[PDB]
Amino acid sequence: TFQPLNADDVRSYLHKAVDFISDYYKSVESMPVLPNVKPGYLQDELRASPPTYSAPFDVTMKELRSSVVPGMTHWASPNFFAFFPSTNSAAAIAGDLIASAMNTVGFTWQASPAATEMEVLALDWLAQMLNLPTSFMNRTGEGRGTGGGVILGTTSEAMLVTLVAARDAALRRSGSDGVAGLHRLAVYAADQTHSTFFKACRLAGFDPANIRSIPTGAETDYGLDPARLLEAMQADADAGLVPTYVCATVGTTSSNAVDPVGAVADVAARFAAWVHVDAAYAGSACICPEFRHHLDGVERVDSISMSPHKWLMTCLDCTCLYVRDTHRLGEVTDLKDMQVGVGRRFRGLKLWMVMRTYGVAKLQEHIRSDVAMAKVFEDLVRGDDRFEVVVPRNFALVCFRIRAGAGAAAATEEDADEANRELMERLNKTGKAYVAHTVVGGRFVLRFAVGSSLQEEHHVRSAWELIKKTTTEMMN
Amino acid sequence: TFQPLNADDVRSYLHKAVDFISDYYKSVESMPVLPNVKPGYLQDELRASPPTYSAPFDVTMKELRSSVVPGMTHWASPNFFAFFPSTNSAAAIAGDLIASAMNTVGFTWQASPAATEMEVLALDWLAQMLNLPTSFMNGRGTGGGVILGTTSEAMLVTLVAARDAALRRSGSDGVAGLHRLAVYAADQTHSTFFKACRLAGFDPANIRSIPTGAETDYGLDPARLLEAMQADADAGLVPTYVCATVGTTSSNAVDPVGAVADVAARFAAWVHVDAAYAGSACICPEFRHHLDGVERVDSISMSPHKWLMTCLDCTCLYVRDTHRLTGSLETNPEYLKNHASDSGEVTDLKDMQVGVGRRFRGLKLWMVMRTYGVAKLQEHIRSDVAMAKVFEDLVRGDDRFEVVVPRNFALVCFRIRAGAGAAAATEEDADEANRELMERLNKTGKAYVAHTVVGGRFVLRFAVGSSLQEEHHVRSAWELIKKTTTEMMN
Ligand SMILES: *Cc1c(COP(=O)(O)O)cnc(C)c1O
Ligand SMILES: *Cc1c(COP(=O)(O)O)cnc(C)c1O
Ligand SMILES: *NCCc1c[nH]c2ccc(O)cc12
Ligand SMILES: [Ca+2]
Ligand SMILES: [Ca+2]
Ligand SMILES: [Ca+2]
Ligand SMILES: [Ca+2]
Repeated sequence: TFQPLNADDVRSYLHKAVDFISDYYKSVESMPVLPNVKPGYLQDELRASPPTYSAPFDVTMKELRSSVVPGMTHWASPNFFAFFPSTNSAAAIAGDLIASAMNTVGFTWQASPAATEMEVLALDWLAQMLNLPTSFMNRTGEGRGTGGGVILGTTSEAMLVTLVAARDAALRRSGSDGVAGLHRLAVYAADQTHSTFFKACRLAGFDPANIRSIPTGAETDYGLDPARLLEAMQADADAGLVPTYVCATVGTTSSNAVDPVGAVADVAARFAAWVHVDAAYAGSACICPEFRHHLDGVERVDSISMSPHKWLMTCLDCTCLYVRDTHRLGEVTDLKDMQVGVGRRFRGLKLWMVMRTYGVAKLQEHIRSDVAMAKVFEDLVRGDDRFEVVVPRNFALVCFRIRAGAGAAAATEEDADEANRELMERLNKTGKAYVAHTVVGGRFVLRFAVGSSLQEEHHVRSAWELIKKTTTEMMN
Repeated sequence: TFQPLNADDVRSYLHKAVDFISDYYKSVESMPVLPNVKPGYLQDELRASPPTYSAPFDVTMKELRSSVVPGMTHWASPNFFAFFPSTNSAAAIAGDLIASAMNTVGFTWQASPAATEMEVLALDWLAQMLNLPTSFMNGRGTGGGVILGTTSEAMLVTLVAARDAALRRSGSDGVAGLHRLAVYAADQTHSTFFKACRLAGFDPANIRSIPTGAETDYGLDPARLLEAMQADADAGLVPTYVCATVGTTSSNAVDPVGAVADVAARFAAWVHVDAAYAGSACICPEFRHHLDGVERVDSISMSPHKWLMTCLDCTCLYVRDTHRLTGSLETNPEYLKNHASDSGEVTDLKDMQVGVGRRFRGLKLWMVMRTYGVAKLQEHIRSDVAMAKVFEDLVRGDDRFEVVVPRNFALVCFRIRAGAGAAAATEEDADEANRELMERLNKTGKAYVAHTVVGGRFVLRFAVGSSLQEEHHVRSAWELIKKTTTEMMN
């Protein structure tokens, strides 16, 4: 007689969750962003073993409020300025809640036609917003495109499955007896490409000796130099190796550098190498015409991925992978075989609800107002000669630091490094900011990632005042 | 001025979503389990392009109700009898909703301490319910766990760790020796395991699918696995990894975990146990013998999103040595560095998976266990098994049918017997009578049944346990099977 989905529990448990969410957003700014807990704190709060008997849902919610929430890093805080913000929206949450309750597994079209078609629809809609060519689309207005997409869990998964497909294609182009020729395949990316990409290369079985990290410098604002890429790919070809795959990044994690997509595709075309564009974060911006030039040349790459669960108001997980001309690998399906796992949840519903409820114009203004807030912060930094902006700001991420010579406590470039680390730790201890760092050209650098969903312009200005106040009392 | 998380919208959108969920559960039994739509219907109804302007959320919900629901296969229906049911609960739905709204990204402990510490706690609690050997749990232990999205990812990361250890110790020159590694699983192993082998770079010629037969109830014969591994070693290949399944997808065969581990230990091969479905039953003492020998395997995975009332995605991976996983999966990018990670006192769970980012999936799993407790979880397993037993004994009492294999859990395999009537004189005729019984059951909309092949024969699966499903739904399904069968005969 125990019914886990009985009508009363479903309504009252979900109403309590909704109440908690409302209160959480209303009060999250009043909490320290970074929690003041040490490793292991939780097992000293909660029971060591699962309970034998049931408890009222109120007990569970009270432990969430008393023991979970205080040990969280509040990504949702308007004062979260770290990594890339996980932007979100009421429609996305609603869509993921409905997907959880229907709880379908879409491993074939027949296993739920609406879920498969909605994911294809969501992908084709976003592709239009990005102005991707018809070669990346499943359905068009009146017919079929020549491409396809799939909604993956992470950008890493997108890299893996396109690495695997390029790997198997190059193994057969080079007359390999199964994987016997795998030790001749080489792969390439700038040194600013995410480290998870080189990990994906090793997971796919590429040889560590043949995984190339191409050095970048400040003379290209740390974007990949196509001449350096050609030099490396030509040297491998002349040495008997097979250039198999190049990853170009639009909007690197560290400093938001941009690889020149068209020029990278031209260089790789000399060797028939697969080209994948990783635009996990900055891809979202490319739904706006003034950012779409960053994807010029996408029509000549093999695949492209971006993550709505960063900068397009869709909660995790939601990474969109697009593949050109899928014939090289009436029915309506996504690229189901280009995932790690056959059967996972219905991720397309929330992406569609975001697009259907808010529309293109509001998504575009969401991007533009984040960029404008980032420009406000950048111009404030540029107005204080104790600081420097270390690279041009391309999107909504600013990299800045206390420069050497800003005070006696920042006399050398190594003293500036420790001053910037000290500033970051002091900001985080206030609870009114979460700032994290990177290293750019050998220098310790603070990142400032604008765009947390509750964040407004006055939050960014207030963070800048706090940075100024903290720096000033550091220089005594 | 556009604020997607404003308080008014957050409250009313979610209240409309809850009202929809309430209606859905109350009405889903009355819908046909399988939809009646053609491929491509959706973009016809919604449009080919996204809208430029905004719309009230009520319109989004109306398009959900009018265009999406009529095209769904209703996994939540009490009359869904295919694959394995995706059991769910109010607590798991509530946990996932809360996790979606907080929307933290727990790649490191520091990125959100509670997200990682509750996942560890939830894994430890489940390990206790399963009575896993303490070597799988975590101050000198090396065992530990990770929640992943899928069994496929769990197979992938353990295959990669096994591969890297085999290449290292067998003197491979980089990956030049990768074509010498071999892996083994019974032919009843889920096809995603063979796909994960191909993803990791194993040679298709070296991926061994061991035949099984009725002699072992289609479980892996350990003598035949030893034969296959010894032959490969004698030929200069390196036996690298063995996958044992407890509760196979097709007929719920169970591999002998202890004996398989003992065979593979002659070659120092990695042993992984896939208990995706049936692992949840092992929280009950009368089923826990199916995991005997697990103390000698390297890894085991199981999915609460099948039979433990936790909505997708939720798959738990346990290993006896996390260092063998993090050795292959860890990264150390500068922008992620923090003092807690440097101290060695935490495991950043990005180092236990393919990706960097990850949802707070521990919350829903902890909420299920915390709210319902072990005894209710146990009774949930037992009462599904008793419903399957009811259906199995009903099949056994009708001479026109056979139960094709012994029933270990809550899946019954059964068949219109050969020689049951005129439309099933020969076995080739039975194969077509069963395909027509299946397709007719599905056309009524009061059932969804899908088939399998057991020993060359067309077999219907009857997978009991959809969360809304009660015993009278199973008895009524049997009555519908008899009725359709009699009409077929004349
Ligand atoms: C966020 C980020 C990633 C992280 O990838 P996941 O596997 O989805 O966590 C990869 N690439 C870039 C450019 C990123 O900004
Ligand atoms: C259902 C099933 C699977 C499916 O794995 P996923 O990748 O999570 O879809 C794997 N193994 C077994 C035994 C199963 O029954
Ligand atoms: N390199 C970490 C930044 C990151 C990684 N994975 C993510 C998912 C979502 C998000 O907002 C940031 C992020
Ligand atoms: Ca048409
Ligand atoms: Ca904003
Ligand atoms: Ca470490
Ligand atoms: Ca039940």
